[PDB]
Amino acid sequence: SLQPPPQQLIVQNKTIDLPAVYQLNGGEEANPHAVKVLKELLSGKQSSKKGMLISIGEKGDKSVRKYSRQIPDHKEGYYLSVNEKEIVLAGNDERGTYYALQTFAQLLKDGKLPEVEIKDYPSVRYRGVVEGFYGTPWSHQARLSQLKFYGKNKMNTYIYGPKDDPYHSAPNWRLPYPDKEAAQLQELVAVANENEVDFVWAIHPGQDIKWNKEDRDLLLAKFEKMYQLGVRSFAVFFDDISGEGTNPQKQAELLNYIDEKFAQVKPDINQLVMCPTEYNKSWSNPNGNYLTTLGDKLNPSIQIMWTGDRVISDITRDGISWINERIKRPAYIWWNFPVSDYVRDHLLLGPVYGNDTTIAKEMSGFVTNPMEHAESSKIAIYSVASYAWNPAKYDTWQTWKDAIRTILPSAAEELECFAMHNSDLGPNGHGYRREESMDIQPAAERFLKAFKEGKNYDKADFETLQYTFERMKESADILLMNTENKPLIVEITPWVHQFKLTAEMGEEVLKMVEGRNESYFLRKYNHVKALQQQMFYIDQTSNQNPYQPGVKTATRVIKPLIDRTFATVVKFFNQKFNAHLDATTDYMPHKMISKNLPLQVKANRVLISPANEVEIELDAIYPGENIQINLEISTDGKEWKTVDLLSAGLQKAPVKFVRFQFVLTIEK
Ligand SMILES: CCCCNC1=N[C@@H]2[C@@H](O)[C@H](O)[C@@H](CO)O[C@@H]2S1
Repeated sequence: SLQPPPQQLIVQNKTIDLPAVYQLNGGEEANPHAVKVLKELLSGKQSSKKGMLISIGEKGDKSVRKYSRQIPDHKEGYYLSVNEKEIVLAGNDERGTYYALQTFAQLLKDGKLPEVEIKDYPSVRYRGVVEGFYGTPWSHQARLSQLKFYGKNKMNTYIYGPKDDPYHSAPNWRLPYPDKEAAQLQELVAVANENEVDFVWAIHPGQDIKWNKEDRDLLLAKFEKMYQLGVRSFAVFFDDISGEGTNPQKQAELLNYIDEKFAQVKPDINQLVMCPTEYNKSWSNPNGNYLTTLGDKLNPSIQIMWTGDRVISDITRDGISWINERIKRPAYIWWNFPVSDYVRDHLLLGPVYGNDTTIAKEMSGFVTNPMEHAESSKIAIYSVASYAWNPAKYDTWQTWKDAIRTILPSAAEELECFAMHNSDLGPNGHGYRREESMDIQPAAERFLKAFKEGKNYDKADFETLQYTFERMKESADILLMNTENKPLIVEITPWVHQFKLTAEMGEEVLKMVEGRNESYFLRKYNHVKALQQQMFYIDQTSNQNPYQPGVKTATRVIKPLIDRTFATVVKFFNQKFNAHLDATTDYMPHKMISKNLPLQVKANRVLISPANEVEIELDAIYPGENIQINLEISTDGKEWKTVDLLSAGLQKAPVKFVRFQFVLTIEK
């Protein structure tokens, strides 16, 4: 499965052996990065004057003058041919030759090659990744791995813009990088060049920029330093800011000044990109004129980025038509998937879909904003690379499977199982959701409806659920020990542990359904409760970021199935035996009475779940920080003390009981 799929392909039912003796034509004049890849593939074979001909070079070179009319006349295009007599690897330009060898490398299976003719080129000019998220920036080693991945998948753009890099954003965008960071960026630029990737260094000055000479000069001086480090593409971001920095005329004047005094003055600057303040249709104000001002004033060679109809959205024909008409040029898409920085307790490992496949001519570029988990993001990155190169032939599911098999060939089926059930975002303020667990959701829905109603569930549905949990356990345990992509496994391990616990819980709940005698049922009930406690422990000790701490997995279909099945069968047990087993589905060490709203623990906070439509007792005495609501305290539940106020400080007073958003913060 060639990825990305080439524009034009003709295969014959004949196989050629990678010649033991070959004659290289054009190795001295072709793209060195391409030649280097080719010599690596021919490492065990000898190069004599006889033997199979191998012609590599760019259009205009002597080596490929024969095939000049076969080479597509598109940037980054190439012509590739293999037959029993000769191999041709001919780019329309140097990057095309490199892309011919990236395809050539996929065709080489077991030392054999298919007899094939290929004419290929990208439908979208700029394709790649923007490290543009909030959270821990990708490590240096992660970024190096990313750049080699991009070259392999014909992504030619990497836009560096981590929101939390202090030399990228306010206020220290004015300061040059220290020497250590600068040397790293220098290495990144070189590795990008060797993999045929434009390294675009972005700056995010909007929150405190002054529209004066001083800050203009500092931004240009910063761009000059980055240029001395090797950077040849630049971006200015005005996203997620307030104040004077949002002025579209001033933004356009600044970008045009950079364009005329820097971008066009250097000999060798490629991309110049900006992000507007109103960067999706819903944030555009029809009472004003922001987008048409940038469209008219900004020099036309400058790119303008866009996320679609909403902050998080997929690109439609009507949507891109809407923006293009206003910015007077094809939008450069910033696609906010798989970025998870607003649902940080979820991994987003599902397929890439939703974007119209017929609108390649309507966009200048297409980049994905990924997760702070770099390796995990390669599933979506690989798929975007395929979509962007050949959208007409974009195959969502086959590309997702191909990505997984490329990233983790030693355990591809196990990663597919995990990713299949780790793709929805859960409820969130952007309203963006993805499908998850589609394969088993019909059997889960049938089983639960029947069980709740007292009707016989279908045996096949019960067995599908049993199979699912068994496979999840297998997949979790195999993934934990996989050593082929250790950085990937480091990233996902907390979710893999939670995933296994979910599967164990689901198995034990199904045995309660199979429930044969009272003592067996009780053992399973006690086991389930302990597993709930273990999932709480992981949720409280892993991924403790300040915004969405913890680890959630299989949230769309499976955890609701298990929670609801457990609650139902415990109700049935209590009815049958006149018992009073607790049917709560998530462990909570603290207690609340009055509401069935569950309490939640997040970091050092104890909170009542908000709802759409009271006494808290903690498991110990803690020093109190504050209580926030949108009021009495005690340590023994007998002697109380009132607190005035919504908000109220506790001043480290001992707290075990509270009585009256509803959140208590305590010291730890
Ligand atoms: C139009 C291109 C700029 C879009 N910029 C965005 N900035 C924020 C990003 O840093 C976040 O990662 C993204 C997802 O939360 O939301 C918005 S989208």
